[PDB]
Amino acid sequence: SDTVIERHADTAALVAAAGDRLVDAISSAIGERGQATIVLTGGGTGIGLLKRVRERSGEIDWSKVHIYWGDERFVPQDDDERNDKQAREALLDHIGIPPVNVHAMAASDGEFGDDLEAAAAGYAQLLSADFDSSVPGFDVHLLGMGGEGHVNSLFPDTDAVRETERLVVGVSDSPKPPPRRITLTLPAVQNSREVWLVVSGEAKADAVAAAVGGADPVDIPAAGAVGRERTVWLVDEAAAAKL
Ligand SMILES: [Cl-]
Ligand SMILES: [Cl-]
Ligand SMILES: [Cu+2]
Ligand SMILES: [Cu+2]
Ligand SMILES: [Cu+2]
Ligand SMILES: [Cu+2]
Ligand SMILES: [Cu+2]
Ligand SMILES: [Cu+2]
Ligand SMILES: [Cu+2]
Ligand SMILES: [Cu+2]
Ligand SMILES: [Cu+2]
Ligand SMILES: [Cu+2]
Ligand SMILES: [Cu+2]
Ligand SMILES: [Cu+2]
Ligand SMILES: [Cu+2]
Ligand SMILES: [Cu+2]
Ligand SMILES: [Cu+]
Repeated sequence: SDTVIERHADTAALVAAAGDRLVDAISSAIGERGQATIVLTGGGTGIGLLKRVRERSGEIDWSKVHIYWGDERFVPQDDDERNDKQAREALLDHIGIPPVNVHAMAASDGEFGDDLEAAAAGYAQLLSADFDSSVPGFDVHLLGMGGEGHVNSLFPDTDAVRETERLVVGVSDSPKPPPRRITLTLPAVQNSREVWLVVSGEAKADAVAAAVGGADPVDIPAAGAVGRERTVWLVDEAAAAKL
């Protein structure tokens, strides 16, 4: 699998570039296969790039695009900490995507109640359904990365990042609030044609260098975030400073 690193000046430049790249990737996938399956992420740059996509959203036939999430905060549906809510405000509420093409992870006041394990297994069955229909399962899985290398809600040195069988798990004790999350696991992330890590800032530079260096994914979860066709690091100068 090829690896691409593309370094831009600063956060604003990075987010603009990443949004442009995503519009191009979605168009390319629709051209080749008649549809596109994309996995969204949260965090500042993950949501910021979606705002840029919104600027060019007329270039895409959204009836042909399917949306998943790599992780989600297991909190009430209307909570500001929700990744799906933030994505809807940034992009999804502004485009002609059919609601049934959008596959949000469950909320804690949703159909599974506050049962985290059931909610994770619910999304896993949905991915099994996607994975029964397409190979690889995803065209592009977007990711942010924390300073310690975490991606989705897979934190270093945890049973979640160690998971090799299940596609989705619950995390009940995230070291970063909120404590409860639903997350795709590395086997699910790795069933993407491309995995894109969008990373800004000095505090991320050590983890970028360790992940690109080919670290063990348990120690640096981002090192296991690898696409079947390519892995793309979209970074700014500050985050690239140890390459
Ligand atoms: Cl609000
Ligand atoms: Cl339980
Ligand atoms: Cu640039
Ligand atoms: Cu600037
Ligand atoms: Cu472009
Ligand atoms: Cu409420
Ligand atoms: Cu809140
Ligand atoms: Cu809040
Ligand atoms: Cu708002
Ligand atoms: Cu709008
Ligand atoms: Cu359901
Ligand atoms: Cu349970
Ligand atoms: Cu995270
Ligand atoms: Cu254990
Ligand atoms: Cu350092
Ligand atoms: Cu410079
Ligand atoms: Cu869908």
